[PDB]
This record gives sequence, C-alpha cells and structure tokens, in this order.
Amino acid sequence: EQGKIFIARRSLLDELLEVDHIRTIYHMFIALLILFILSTLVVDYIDEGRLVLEFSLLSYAFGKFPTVVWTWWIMFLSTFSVPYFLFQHWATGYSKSSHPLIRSLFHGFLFMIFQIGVLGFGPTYVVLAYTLPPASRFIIIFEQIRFVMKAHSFVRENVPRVLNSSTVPIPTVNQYLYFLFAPTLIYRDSYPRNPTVRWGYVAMKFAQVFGCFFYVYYIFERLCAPLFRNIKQEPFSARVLVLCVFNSILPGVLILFLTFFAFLHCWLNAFAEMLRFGDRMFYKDWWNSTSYSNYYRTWNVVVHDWLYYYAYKDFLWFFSKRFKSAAMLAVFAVSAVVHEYALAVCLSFFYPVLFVLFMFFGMAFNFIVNDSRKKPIWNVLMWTSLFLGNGVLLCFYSQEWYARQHCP
Amino acid sequence: QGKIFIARRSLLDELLEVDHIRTIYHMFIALLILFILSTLVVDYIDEGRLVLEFSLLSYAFGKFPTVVWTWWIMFLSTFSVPYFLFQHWATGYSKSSHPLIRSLFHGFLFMIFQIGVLGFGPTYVVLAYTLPPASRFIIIFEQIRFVMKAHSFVRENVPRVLNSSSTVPIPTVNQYLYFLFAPTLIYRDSYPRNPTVRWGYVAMKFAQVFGCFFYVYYIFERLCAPLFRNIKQEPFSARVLVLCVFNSILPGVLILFLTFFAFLHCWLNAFAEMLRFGDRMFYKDWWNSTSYSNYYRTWNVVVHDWLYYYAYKDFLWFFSKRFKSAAMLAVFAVSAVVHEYALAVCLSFFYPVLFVLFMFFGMAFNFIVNDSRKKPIWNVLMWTSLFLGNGVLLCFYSQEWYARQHCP
Ligand SMILES: CCCCCCCC/C=C/CCCCCCCC(=O)SCCNC(=O)CCNC(=O)[C@H](O)C(C)(C)COP(=O)(O)OP(=O)(O)OC[C@H]1O[C@@H](n2cnc3c(N)ncnc32)[C@H](O)[C@@H]1OP(=O)(O)O
Ligand SMILES: CCCCCCCC/C=C\CCCCCCCC(=O)SCCNC(=O)CCNC(=O)[C@H](O)C(C)(C)COP(=O)(O)OP(=O)(O)OC[C@H]1O[C@@H](n2cnc3c(N)ncnc32)[C@H](O)[C@@H]1OP(=O)(O)O
Repeated sequence: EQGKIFIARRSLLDELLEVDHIRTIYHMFIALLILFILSTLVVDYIDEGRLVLEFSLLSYAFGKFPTVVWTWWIMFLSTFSVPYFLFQHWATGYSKSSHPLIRSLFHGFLFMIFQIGVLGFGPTYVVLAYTLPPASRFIIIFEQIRFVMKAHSFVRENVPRVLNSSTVPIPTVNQYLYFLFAPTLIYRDSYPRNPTVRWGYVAMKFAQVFGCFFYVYYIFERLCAPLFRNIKQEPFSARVLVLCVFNSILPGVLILFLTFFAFLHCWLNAFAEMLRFGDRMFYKDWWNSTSYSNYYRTWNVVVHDWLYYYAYKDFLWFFSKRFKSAAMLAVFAVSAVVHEYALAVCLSFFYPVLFVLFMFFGMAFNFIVNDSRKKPIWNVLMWTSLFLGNGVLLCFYSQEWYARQHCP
Repeated sequence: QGKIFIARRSLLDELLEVDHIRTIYHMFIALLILFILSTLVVDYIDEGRLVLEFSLLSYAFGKFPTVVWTWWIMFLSTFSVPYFLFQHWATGYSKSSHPLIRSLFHGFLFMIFQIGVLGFGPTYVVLAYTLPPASRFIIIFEQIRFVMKAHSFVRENVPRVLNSSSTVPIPTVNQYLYFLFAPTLIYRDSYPRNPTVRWGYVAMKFAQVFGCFFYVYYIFERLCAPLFRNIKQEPFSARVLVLCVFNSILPGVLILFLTFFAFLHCWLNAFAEMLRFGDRMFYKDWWNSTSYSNYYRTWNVVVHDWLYYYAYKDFLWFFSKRFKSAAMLAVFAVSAVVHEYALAVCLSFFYPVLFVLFMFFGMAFNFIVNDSRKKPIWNVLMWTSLFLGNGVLLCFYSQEWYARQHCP
C-alpha cells in the first residue's frame, strides 16, 4: 500500500552488532581503526618530531561560517512560517466561493514563485554572490533541497485531502516544528513516542558522529590530501594520474563506509532519540542489493521514499498508462538534473556526465549478478570493479575540474 | 572420558554463507585482490620492474631434497616399527615367566624407538647440515606429529590388552596407515565416510592454499622484511624497536588470519576431503573465548585433545585429585617444554620466557574480558591489547635474537 508505518525499529546495524561473530568482527574493526591512528601518530611523531595533525583543510572549507548560520536561520524561519500560514489561509476559504480553479491557480502560483524564487534563488544567490567555499556551500545546498522537499511534502500530503469534498485544516504549529527536525521527508502528524529520551545514549551517539567526522577528516588530511597536492602540481595529461587512482582506492572505501555510518546511523539515531521518532529504518542492507526493478535496497531510505512517492507515482499518473519505461527514465532524469545541479553549484563546475555514468556502472554491476549468478567469482568481481570504477570516475572528475577546466 | 566425533563443516563454511558475513567476506577478498594489484602497478611506475622476485623463499626452503628423504625415512619408520613392536607384544601376552618382564623389555624397546629413532633421528639430521629455518620447520613439525601419533597408537591399545577370553584386540595396518594421514592426534578406527571425494572441491582448496601461501609471502616480504633488516642492523636503542612494534601491527594480524585460514581450515579440509574424514571440528571460535579454568575455547582442537587427554588425565592418576590444579602446573609445563623445544630447535635460539609470558598475557586478557563485564569498551581494549601484545613481544623476541646472539 501507499504510505508510511513504524514496523522496523532501532537500526539495521544495532540488530547485527550484538550477534556474537559479527559483534566481535566489529570490535576487531574498531581495534584495527584505533591501532591505525596510534601507529600513524607515534611513527610520524618519533620520525619527524612535529606531531603535525594539520587543521588546514577544514578551516578553509567551512570558511564563512556565520553567513551560512544566518542564511540557515532565515531559511528555517521561512520554511517554518510561510508554507504553514499560506496553506492555512488557503484551506479555510477554499469552496466558500470560486467555483472555477481561479482561487487555487492564483494561490498555488504564489506558492510556486515562493519556492522557486525565495527558497530556490535565495540560497543559490547568497552562496554564489559571496563565492562560498565548497563545504559551507554544500551545507546550504543540502539544507536548501531538504527544505524544498519538506515544503513540497507538507503541501502534497494536505492538498488532496481538502479538495476531495469536512475540510481537514492545517496541523498545530507545535507539530509542524517537530516535522522540520524529524528523521524523515514524508509528512505525517502520526509519530509514536518511545518511552524516554536516554541522555547517556545521545551523548554517546554525538561522541560517535564527531569521532567518525574527525576520523574521516584525519584520514582525508593524511592520505587523500598529499594525492591532491601531486595532482595539483602537474595536472594536465600525466600518465601518473594512474599512480594515485591505484592509491586512493582503500581510503576511498574507508571514507565511503565511515561517512555512511556517521550520517545514516549515528546522526539520525541521536536526533531520533532526542525526538523519539520510533521508525529508525534509515538505510537498508545495500550490500545485498542486486537490481533496480522491484528488488533495489537503497542505502538511503528517506531520499528513495520521497523520490518514488512524489516523483514516480505522479509521473506514471500524467505521462501514460503503460509506458512505465518512460516514467522510470523520467525519475532518472529528475534524479540526474537535481544531482548534477547540486554537485555543480557545490563544486563550481558544470560536468553533467558523472551521475549518468554512475547509473551505467550500476547497470553493469546489477546485470553481472542478476542473471541468477550467486557464484562468488562474479560477486568478488562486482566488488573490485565497483571500488576501482568509482575511484576512476572520481579522480577523473577531480582531474577535469582541476586541470582542463582551470586552464582556459 | 574419551573423544568421539560428531561435528562437521569446520566453522567458516556454515557462517561465511550467513548473508551479511558472506558479503563481508567478498568485500575482504575484493580488497585483497585490489591491494596487491594496486601496489604492483604503483611500484611498476615508481621503481621499474615488478618488485616481487621470490628471493627469501629460496633461502627459507633451501635443503629440500634432504627433507624429502628424511620425511620418507620418518614415515616408513613410524609406519613399521611402532606397529611391529606392538603386534609382537600383542599375541603372546599373559604367557610370560614373570608377569611384567615381557612389557618391561618391550616398553624399553618402544621408548628406545621414541627417544632414539623419532626423538634423535629428525633433530640430528636437521642440526647436522644446519637446515634453513622453514625446511627445519617441516622436519620438527612432522617429527612431533609422528611422536604424538605413535604415543596415541600405543596408549589407546595398551590399556585394552592389559585389563582382564579375547581381552586383546589389535588393529590392521591398513587403518594404521589411514591414521598416519588423518586430521587428528588421537588414534581411532572410528572414522565415518562422506559419500564421495569431491575432486572440484580439493582442486579449489589446493588452489586456495597455494594462493594464500603466495599472498602471505608477498605481504610478509614487502611490509616487514625491510623492517627485519633494520631491527638486525641497529637493534639496541629504543628508536628502531618502538618504530617497529608500532608498524608490525596491520601486516602481522593479516598474515596471522591468512595463515590460520590456509592451515587450520583450507589444508586440513583438503586432506579431510581426500580421506573422507567427516569430523571437521579443527578449530573452535577463538574470538569468542572467555577464560582458562573452565569453558576455554582453543583456536586448534587437535593439540588441545592430545594435551588434555594424554597429560592432564594421567597426572590426575599420579597425584590424588585434591592437588589437581597443583599437578596440572605440569601440563602447563608439558606444553611449555614442547613449544620451547619446537621454537628453540626451529630458530637456533634458547629464550624460554616466550610461551609463559604469552600465557600470562592470555590470563590478563581473560581477566579484562571475563567476569562477564561484556562492555564493548573492555572487549575493544582486549583486541587492541592482543594485536599490539603479539606485535610488541614478536619484535622483542626477534630483537633479542638478532641483537644478543649475533652481537655477544
Ligand atoms: C553507499 C554508497 C554507494 C555508492 C556506490 C556507487 C554505485 C552506483 C550507484 C549509484 C548511487 C549514486 C550516488 C549518489 C550520491 C548522492 C548523495 C545522496 O545521498 S543522494 C541519494 C540518491 N539516491 C538514488 O538515486 C537512489 C538510486 N536510484 C534511484 O534514484 C531510485 O531508487 C531509482 C529510480 C533508481 C529506483 O527505481 P524506481 O523508483 O525508479 O522504479 P521501479 O521499481 O523500477 O518501477 C516500478 C515497479 O517497482 C515496484 N516497486 C518499487 N518499489 C516498490 C516497493 N517499495 N514495494 C513494492 N513494489 C515496489 C512497483 O510495484 C512497480 O512494479 P509493478 O508494475 O507494480 O509490478
Ligand atoms: C591464534 C593465536 C592467537 C594467540 C594470542 C596470544 C594468547 C595466548 C594463547 C595462545 C598462543 C599459543 C601459540 C602456540 C603455537 C604453537 C602451535 C600449536 O598449534 S600449539 C596450540 C595450543 N597451545 C596450548 O598451549 C594448548 C592450549 N592451552 C592451554 O593452556 C590448555 O587448554 C589448558 C591448560 C587450559 C587445559 O585445561 P587445564 O589443564 O587448565 O584443566 P582444568 O582447569 O582441570 O579443566 C578441567 C575441568 O573442566 C571439566 N571439563 C569438562 N569438559 C571439558 C572440556 N571439553 N575441556 C576442558 N575442561 C572440561 C573437567 O571435568 C574438569 O572439571 P573438575 O575440576 O574435574 O571438576
């Protein structure tokens, strides 16, 4: 059925990481991580005498931080007040008069030019006018598309209900506040309260997400930054770009895994415990995923739920009755254009090919294991080609940005 | 009392097809193939030719035609003369002039075998030519194999013929031969048959033993043989030994896990498949082991079966069970003197503290994780203490060899 429910709980990681063999693999994994840090620390301290621990990268990357705090505050206050009060005025006075669609067409036009103007251009103009550095710029573009999705969902959940006619009004402001911080993008007034907020648990989960952030940063500074200096000096057409595309693969895997674990698990469980959200199904077991059609297991639940429910369903509605291939390629086109936009205005670079070649690589990987081929040779081949293929297109994107798009 | 077989399929066959652990295993293999591929094509571009040329391997094996003939002499000796002595003792029992005079002479002649032929023959031929430490390993391994199998083949049948009419059954040579190749150290005629030998399985297991041996050699040479040259040259002052113990960690646990997998799983299963042995109970889940006094889980069962069943049980019979733990200080001592024999003759170095400090470290790690503390903090601290603990004392052992035997 179409909707959202609270069956799954507590996380898919927490479920496994107390099963004896997998728990002890996880404690060995943590033991290997902390010994990797202590090795790198005290073997480059005793050898050089510095204990450098360079805080150069993040100090530049976050750069103008008070301007992103200020524009996040006015963007939050906008998305909290003007969609709420505009929809409140609408629903209350719908069919008292205006038998033609004139009232709705005018009002929904005012809502659109709000969303495209204020919430589309306001973040994009303040981020490009001051020429924001990419990490602080990323936060503004990330939170922009978040608030655009929440504003769309809040008017998409309540607009079919009022027009099918008594006339169900807008929710309480005390529950709309809750939704704008809730671990989801689909609007509900139904969120089951777990018994209590564990203050020691959210202190531990915030220690975990800041621990994972500083670990990622430390590995990035120590292994990916010297690569970024030597692709910086002689960038153009070197055949020793091959040297570092065969040297960034293992750090690339560890950054992928710790960024996933930090943001999809530690962050969302900390916030979900403070709010007592209850669902906590924030990701599926992606690694077991085999193909796109029916049996896709997305690594990010909340984005796929929004994308399917509010793009696809309404695309298959208007387009045609049996061109389901035309509707799935239209969801790929909507995904491609918002991703290419997001990464392009984030990295100050138009290069549209990244997402569509990711989906061609996903077609290849899915194809080689979806012909009923369980055989571990094909699964090992899929994993090595996935890690190598992602590292190739990532450093080719970084090269094309840094060389041929820097020089004229 | 007595060990009888029931279990099957080691532990890794059953748990590496539980779907999450199966895909963790394929990620691990995909990272291993990328690691050696990437570091090969990095030094093809940095140095010139392939940097792996199998130099130290030829030094390690060296005297291989010597070890093939002495293996044939060991094998034919232990196949014939323990069996022939035991069959001569068998038939004429309880017909002697003086009841014990027969077994006094005969058990003398059997010890003369144990101490002279298997006790001095393999250790004389290894110390004679001063064999290189890896073919010398094969000789002392196969020696103490045949000494344990010869002790068990006598200890299983001698108490049967003694206690009293057909009171003395002694087995065929055709099943003694099968026992001299059997995945065990306790003599039985009690062995099942699997329906067939799978030729595709043993071909896969032998290719996997070969590939894991090759891989362990490649990792050993590149990541710690430059460091072996540094702890040889300037061993004394703390700089190189602190530098080495903090860099011996990740390669040390990698070769430990791969050599465990290659020997305890793949090699023993290849032989257990060719012989259709059925009981693949070759290792318990060490990673879940708790404490010594009871419920101790050993990482190999075969040596634990021999040690418990043929030294602890016999020391219960020598000293009354009120002093049981005070007596089994001598089964700790039996394991100690056989390992210190094995390591000292294998490495040309008498340093007795290794095994007993490993057992005090195991006791300290059991005090850390047991009492049912069970907090992931203590379990992670145990794993970092085990990995760094094996790294620090392996390097202190190799230092005291390369330093205080070569120099003074
Ligand atoms: C851990 C990272 C790994 C990365 C490694 C790279 C490898 C390559 C992978 C590429 C990742 C790109 C990386 C970007 C990073 C950006 C950062 C972010 O966080 S942004 C997140 C963007 N996330 C996506 O883009 C999701 C991936 N793909 C998608 O966008 C969608 O999930 C999509 C469109 C590909 C899924 O396809 P459907 O919605 O289009 O289409 P359908 O399933 O195929 O067709 C409808 C049929 O499916 C059934 N169906 C679908 N879902 C169902 C459900 N839940 N229950 C029942 N039936 C269902 C329906 O019943 C219908 O079949 P009937 O006609 O009824 O028989
Ligand atoms: C992956 C390696 C990582 C290593 C990391 C470092 C840590 C150190 C560890 C290890 C490194 C060694 C490296 C050597 C390498 C060379 C090559 C090889 O393959 S050799 C390997 C084995 N090496 C040994 O040394 C033998 C195992 N070690 C032991 O210490 C023994 O297991 C030992 C001494 C603990 C055996 O037990 P007890 O002699 O303490 O016996 P009691 O305390 O009397 O337990 C018996 C009581 O429990 C009951 N029980 C019942 N079922 C039992 C059972 N299945 N097992 C044991 N006890 C049982 C009995 O009924 C009895 O109870 P009632 O006192 O009479 O009331």
